[PDB]
Amino acid sequence: MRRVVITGLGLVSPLASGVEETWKRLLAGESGARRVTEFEVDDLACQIACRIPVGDGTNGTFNPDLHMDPKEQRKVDPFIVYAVGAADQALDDAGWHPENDEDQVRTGVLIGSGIGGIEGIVEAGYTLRDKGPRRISPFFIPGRLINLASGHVSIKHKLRGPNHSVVTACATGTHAIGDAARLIAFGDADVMVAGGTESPVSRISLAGFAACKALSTERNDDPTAASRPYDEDRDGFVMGEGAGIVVLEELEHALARGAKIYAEVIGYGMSGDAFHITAPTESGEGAQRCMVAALKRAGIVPDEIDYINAHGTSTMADTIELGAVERVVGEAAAKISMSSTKSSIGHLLGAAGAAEAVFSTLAIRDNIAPATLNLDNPAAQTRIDLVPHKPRERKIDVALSNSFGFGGTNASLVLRRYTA
Amino acid sequence: MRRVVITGLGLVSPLASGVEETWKRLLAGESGARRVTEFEVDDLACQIACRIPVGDGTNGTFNPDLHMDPKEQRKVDPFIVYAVGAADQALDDAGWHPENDEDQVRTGVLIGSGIGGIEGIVEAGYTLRDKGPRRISPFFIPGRLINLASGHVSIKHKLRGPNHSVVTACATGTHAIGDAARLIAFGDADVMVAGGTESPVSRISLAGFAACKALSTERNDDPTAASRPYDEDRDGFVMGEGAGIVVLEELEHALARGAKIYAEVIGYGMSGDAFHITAPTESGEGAQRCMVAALKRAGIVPDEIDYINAHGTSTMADTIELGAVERVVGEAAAKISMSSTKSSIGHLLGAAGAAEAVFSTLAIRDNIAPATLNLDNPAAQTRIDLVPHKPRERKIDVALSNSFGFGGTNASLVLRRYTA
Repeated sequence: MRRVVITGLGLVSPLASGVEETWKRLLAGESGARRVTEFEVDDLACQIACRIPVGDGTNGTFNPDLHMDPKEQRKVDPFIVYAVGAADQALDDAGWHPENDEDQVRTGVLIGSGIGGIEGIVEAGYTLRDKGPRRISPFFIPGRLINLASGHVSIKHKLRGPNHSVVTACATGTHAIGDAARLIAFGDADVMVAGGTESPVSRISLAGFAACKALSTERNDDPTAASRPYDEDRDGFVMGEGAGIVVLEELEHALARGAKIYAEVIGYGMSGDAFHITAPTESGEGAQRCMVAALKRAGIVPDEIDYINAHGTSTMADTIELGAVERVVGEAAAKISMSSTKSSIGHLLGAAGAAEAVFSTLAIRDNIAPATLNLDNPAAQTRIDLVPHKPRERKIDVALSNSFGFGGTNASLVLRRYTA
Repeated sequence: MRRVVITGLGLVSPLASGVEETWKRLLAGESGARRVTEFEVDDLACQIACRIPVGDGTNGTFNPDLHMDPKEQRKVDPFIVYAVGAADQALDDAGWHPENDEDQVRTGVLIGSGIGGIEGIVEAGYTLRDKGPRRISPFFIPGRLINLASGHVSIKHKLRGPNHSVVTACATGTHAIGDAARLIAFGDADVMVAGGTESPVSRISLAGFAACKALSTERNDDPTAASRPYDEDRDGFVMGEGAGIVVLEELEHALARGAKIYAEVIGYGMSGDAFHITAPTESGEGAQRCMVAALKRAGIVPDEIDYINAHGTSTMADTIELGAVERVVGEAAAKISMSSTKSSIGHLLGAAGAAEAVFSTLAIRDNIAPATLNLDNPAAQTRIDLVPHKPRERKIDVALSNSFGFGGTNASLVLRRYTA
């Protein structure tokens, strides 16, 4: 089994396009939450979302034209464009652009999404009913398939290794990264472009998530205060959009070319709640077993954990997760920092785990735990440092990142500073 | 690394609900293809599909009421129902129904789908526009998420191990089984319920695949002749629906409890074409590398392959895969039988690999290669035995199953008779 390190980062987020710019804004306490203006929301229970700032590419804005010609953008749903953007950044960061046969066939891609092209499916549904089948675009199917994010990235960068994709709701980005690391550890690839992408800010998606009572509805006129993980007055998640990507690389491969190393992927755990289609198990036992499995894989004990990037969606379940984490870490609780960056950028669904893996990696690099914004009145008493309001500078060598999705699908990743 | 065996099978197919009943009809030369009658098709380029025979559960019919209450069936898209039915069958066959804590936490589920709930998403889109957002069902989101097939199966059978899902178009079923076998090998689970499910026979799906010129269009008045892999007169694939499930089990676990053992999962390979969103590479080089990787993992040479269950969708690509197989197997070509069972049940998209893994397993059990129906005039001359028209009894100890999907995503599985 080979060791796997992170050698590139990419991020298209509700704060910025770009890793350093998102991170700077995150740490400064900026929020991506705002009123949705791009489509009708006056009749929706939830009128807010965390949206990518679109522009010419300067000042941290996202210019999709820098990654895909506008004619090509019109053929796909936004989740594909976000993945290409973040993948471009990550490969640039890694200094990895496979040109010879060996480098191409040993580099793959594994990018997941939770819901994929729901928006474009609804639009094509209208074309079908209104205008008829001969008006359906030849690009309808490929531009809406979840695995075509991997597809577009592979084609653009000549990545001929394993081409794969996962779909596990809120856990997607975390499974994608764990699975890509295993592909490298087991010898199927030497480099993987891995992560998650989502474009869930659409009328049908906001309506659908409101219907199952998942979304914040009481702060439509104060959107930056809406996402408030662990707070007494939390009322549901705030949807976000974008993509997180990491370049993963076998350790010897990285050292032999002198690639800068951000951190090492050392653990990965998975479990199932087997409880309910949308509700978390009341006891948190599934989350607990997931974390335990990841730590066992990593060969570490709770005394070695510094930072936890929570699932922490700003729902009633935040406290169940907190309870499960407390049981896992025991007496180490008082020296661990745990925060939810969903307080800042909302819930990116299938991309959440990938964005949060990037943030967990930067927390190690910079020895700083991101804040939980809006934590005015914690719902529970805990010894864990929930990093309320402002980031905390502290030693961080080991980060744990949790994702617990619809259907009872749980995944955790353990990252550690690379020393030797 | 632990060894992994197949200890249960389940199948809901266009020939029958049931493994043995599907297999019997398959070997008898029956076709699932018929003119679509459940919705409007007369304005579509393709008017045919391979559909599950629905009924009371007798005579090989599918009775969803045996697997899910009618009130629950109407809360999900059909792909979830088909997965529950095939998983029910596979667990009954394996005699595995976890009741104690250990058995529950050590059994997981990994069921994939290529397109999931496209049909119900279109319907909710109509509800949204016509009736308004307050009339969107609370079940709209969970009933349409691809990972909720794993979710429902986990909930029904108390499966608390890894709960996971993959989405790789035509490759989905093969990746799902390969990845579930790795979860066992690596120690994340001792038992996995694994496979693929698809419900792509709808107006939106038929219109979408016709728009990208993927479907057969010239044989709407002779549906059973339309799917004709490798034949000179092929003109695109025939859509099918259903689910295939295998119970995978660590070898010593299977042996200790007296489990039946159908075969062993010995190899798994992946690659990416990096060529085009839907078109196959002219060279077949990605398909070649995928098979070579699978055989390397399995530790076998091509002379040891007996049967190949082809991707073989009845498209222009058929001859490219055939060329890639010839280059992989060299002088063994004259010994090997390769057939496409898509000739009989059409293309189950994300369930195709799972159904075809079940067929590859039974080809080993019964020492018989399924036919390629409709192979009147092969499009190329090859030493490979394409098993035209009628199945062929022969020694089958090793089966290779290929899946080469949209986006250039490739996966292969190698199965071998279990000796010791």
